[PDB]
Amino acid sequence: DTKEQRILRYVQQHAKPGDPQSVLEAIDTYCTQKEWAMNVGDAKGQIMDEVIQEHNPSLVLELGAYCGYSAVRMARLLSPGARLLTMEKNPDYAAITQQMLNFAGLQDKVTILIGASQDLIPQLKKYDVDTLDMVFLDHWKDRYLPDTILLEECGLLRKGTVLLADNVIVPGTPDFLAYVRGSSSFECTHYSSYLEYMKVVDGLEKAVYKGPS
Ligand SMILES: [Cl-]
Ligand SMILES: [Cl-]
Ligand code: NA
Repeated sequence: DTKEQRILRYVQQHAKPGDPQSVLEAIDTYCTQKEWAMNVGDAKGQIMDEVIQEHNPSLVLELGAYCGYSAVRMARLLSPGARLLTMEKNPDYAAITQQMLNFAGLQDKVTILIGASQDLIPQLKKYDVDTLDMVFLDHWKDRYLPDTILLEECGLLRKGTVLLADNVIVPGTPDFLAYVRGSSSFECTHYSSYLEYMKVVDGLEKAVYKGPS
């Protein structure tokens, strides 16, 4: 059985149905235990929460999902009428994410889109998306830059749209950080989470779009 299947089984066995906090804790506990991800709730979850609270988005796009942790984390904060779109190419991960949201009682806040972002971002207009208020870029860091370009080119960003990208500790290729920092179209903030230690545990980049030039 896959890691993601085992994460779901553990939630099913230990978390309280319809309780997002219990789901998040159960995922966090099991992953920290297995040394798969260290205290995601403190390293990335709190930054996710504060960005969402700071900008109060009505429409969020999540690019990338694995076991549904991030989708639950975000959907649990959205106000009535606010919605999360979660786009993921791998149907197994999308299926776990769906079941995790069902278990948490958050399925009515989320639309899961299964497919490649190159195919689906240009079709977001068909989901009644004019522009996005926030984008969370997760897991597949080599997609961050090309996905950002596609969002720009499809007119899905407006002045004030917030991009938040996870796991940007080291430069990679394609280099998302160099693009958003270099461009005068994005105002950027870097977050480094150390937890109680001296070494970075997770790094995130917030890039706020200044509007089309
Ligand atoms: Cl905040
Ligand atoms: Cl996830
Ligand atoms: Na910039």
